[PDB]
Amino acid sequence: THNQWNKPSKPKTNLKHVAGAAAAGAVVGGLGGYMLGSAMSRPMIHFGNDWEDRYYRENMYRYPNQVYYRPVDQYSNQNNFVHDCVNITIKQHTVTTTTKGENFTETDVKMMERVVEQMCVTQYQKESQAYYD
Amino acid sequence: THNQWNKPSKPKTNLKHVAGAAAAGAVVGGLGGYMLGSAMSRPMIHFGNDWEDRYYRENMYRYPNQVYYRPVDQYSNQNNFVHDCVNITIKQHTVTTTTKGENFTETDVKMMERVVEQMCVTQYQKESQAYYD
Amino acid sequence: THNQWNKPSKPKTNLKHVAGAAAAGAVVGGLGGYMLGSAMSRPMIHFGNDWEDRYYRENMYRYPNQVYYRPVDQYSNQNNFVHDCVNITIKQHTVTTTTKGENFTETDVKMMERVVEQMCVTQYQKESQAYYD
Amino acid sequence: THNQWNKPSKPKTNLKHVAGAAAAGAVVGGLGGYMLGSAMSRPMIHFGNDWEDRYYRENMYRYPNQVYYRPVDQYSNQNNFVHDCVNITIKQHTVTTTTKGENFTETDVKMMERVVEQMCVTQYQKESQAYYD
Amino acid sequence: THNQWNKPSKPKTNLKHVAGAAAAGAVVGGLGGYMLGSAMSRPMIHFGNDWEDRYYRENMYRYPNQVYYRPVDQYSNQNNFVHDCVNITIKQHTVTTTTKGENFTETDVKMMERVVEQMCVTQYQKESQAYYD
Repeated sequence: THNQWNKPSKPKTNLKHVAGAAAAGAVVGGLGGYMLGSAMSRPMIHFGNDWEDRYYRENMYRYPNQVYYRPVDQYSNQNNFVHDCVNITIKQHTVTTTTKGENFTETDVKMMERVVEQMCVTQYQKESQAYYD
Repeated sequence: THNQWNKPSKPKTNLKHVAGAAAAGAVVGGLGGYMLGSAMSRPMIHFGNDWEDRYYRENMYRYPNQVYYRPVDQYSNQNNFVHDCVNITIKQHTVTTTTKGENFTETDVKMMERVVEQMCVTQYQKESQAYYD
Repeated sequence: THNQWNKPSKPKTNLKHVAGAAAAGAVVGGLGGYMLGSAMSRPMIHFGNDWEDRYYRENMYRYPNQVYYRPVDQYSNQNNFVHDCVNITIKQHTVTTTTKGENFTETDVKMMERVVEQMCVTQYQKESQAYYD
Repeated sequence: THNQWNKPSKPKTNLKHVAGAAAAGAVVGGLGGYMLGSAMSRPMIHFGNDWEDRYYRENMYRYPNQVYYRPVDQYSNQNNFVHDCVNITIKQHTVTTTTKGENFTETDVKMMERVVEQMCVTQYQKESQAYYD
Repeated sequence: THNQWNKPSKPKTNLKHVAGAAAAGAVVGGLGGYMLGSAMSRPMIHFGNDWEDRYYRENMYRYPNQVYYRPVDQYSNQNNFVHDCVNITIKQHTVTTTTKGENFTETDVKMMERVVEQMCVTQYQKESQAYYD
């Protein structure tokens, strides 16, 4: 005689990133093995009734994380790498100028004058030489 | 005699990224193995009644993550890489200018003058030489 | 005698990205293996009654993630890569200018003057030489 | 004697991306293996009654993710890559100018003057040389 | 004696992208294997009663994801690639100009003057040379 009663009430299970081998990153450079590994986990969750007898569940399991990293020649030369710019502003708030007078002679008013040339990146590669064999 | 009763009430199961080997990233450079791994997990979830006997579930499992990384020649030369620009603004809020007078002589008013030349990227590659064999 | 009762109530199962090997990324560069892996997972979910006997479920499973990365020659030279621009604005809000007078002589008013030349990308490739064998 | 009762109530199952090997990404560069993997998962979901006996379900399964990456020669030279532009605006809101007077002589008013030359991309490839064998 | 009762109530099953190997992406460059993998999954869903005995379901399954990537020669030279433009506007809202007077002499009013030359793409390929063997 075997009786199994299962009455869960509002089982709320949330799983965002369980065993996902996800590579979410910016690679601006290079010559690099990114996320060479895998995901071989067993996030077991048990909540109900169980009953087992005279069995053979698992045996001779083999999960070797064998990584062979043998880069022979790798060259990264004369490189200019820039990743991010964030919130680069130039503000002139409430710029008030009053030039009053009588029988005067205004000559030159330049409220701005070449205030900025470059803001984020001015990457230059001038007369750069590289030799190999 | 075997009896199995199963009465779940509102089982809310949410699964966003369980075992998805997802490569979601920007690769501005190169010569790099991106997301070479896989996903071989077993996110087991059990909530109901179970009953087993005299069985042979699993055996001789083999999950070796064997990665062979052998890049022979890799060259990244004379490179200018830029990834992101975010919120690059130049603001002139409430610019008030009053030029009053009587029998005067205004000559030159330049409220702006070549304020910016470049903002994000001015990538130049001038007279760059590379030699190989 | 075997009895199995199954009365689930409002089973809400949501699955967005379970085991999908999805490559969702921007590759502006190159010469890189993107998302070389696969998805071989078993996200098992059990909620009902189970009953098994004298069986042979799985055996001799082989899931080796064997990745062979052997790039012989890879060249990335004289490259100018730019990925993103976001919200690049130049604003002139509430620009008020009053030029009053009597028997005066206005000569030159230039409220703008070549304020910007380039904004996002000015990628130049001038007199760049590359030699190979 | 075997009895199986199955009375689910409002089973709402939602599945957006289960095991779809979907490559959804922009490849502006090149010479790169994009989404070389597959999808061979078993997202098993069980909710009803089960009853099995004296069977042979699975055996001798072989799911090796064997990827052979052997690019011999790959060249990416003298390249100018740009991906995205977003919300590039130049605004002049509420530009009010009053030029009053009596017996005056206005000469030149230029409220705009070549404010921008290029906005997103000015990709130039001038006198670029490449030699191979 | 075998009895099977099946009375589901409002089974709402939604499946958007289950196991579809769909390649939905823009390839502006080239020389790249896009979505070389397949979809060989088994998203099994069970909700009804089951009863089996003395069977042989599956055996000797072989699902190797064997990908052979052997590009011999690949050249991408002197390329200018641009992907997207989004919301590139130039606005002049509420531009009010009052030029009043008595016995005056207006000479030149140019409310606009060659404000923009190019907006999105000015891809130039001038005097670019390439040699091969």
